[PDB]
Amino acid sequence: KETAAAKFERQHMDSSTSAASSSNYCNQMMKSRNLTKDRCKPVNTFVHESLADVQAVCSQKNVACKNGQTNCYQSYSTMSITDCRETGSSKYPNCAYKTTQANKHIIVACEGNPYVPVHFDASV
Ligand SMILES: [Cl-]
Ligand SMILES: [Cl-]
Ligand SMILES: [Cl-]
Ligand SMILES: [Cl-]
Ligand SMILES: [Cs+]
Repeated sequence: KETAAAKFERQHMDSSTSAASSSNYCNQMMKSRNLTKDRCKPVNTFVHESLADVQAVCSQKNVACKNGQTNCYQSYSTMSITDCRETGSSKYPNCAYKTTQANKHIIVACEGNPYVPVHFDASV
């Protein structure tokens, strides 16, 4: 039901903050974005740039996706991101995440018309 583009936005965009606040940032965002609803999503990255800047990566450097697809694009500059990863002691429904703030290039897979990000492949 949710489109691939809308799901990308819900799971990865956080333009309201320039960077991960506290160490509690991942526990509040994984929950508020309904990512701990049926289970604990194990890993997830949030991008703290405007939607328009993330969408423009689809016109940047074309690289291979980890899965071998060729519709991946690496951003030219680094972006503010937050990595959210379940801790060894996380157990649904008590999901617990480690927040790691970093500044790096993002690699996204793009598709459709308009050609927008539909999958977060990795950061470098
Ligand atoms: Cl959409
Ligand atoms: Cl939702
Ligand atoms: Cl991710
Ligand atoms: Cl994804
Ligand atoms: Cs930037």
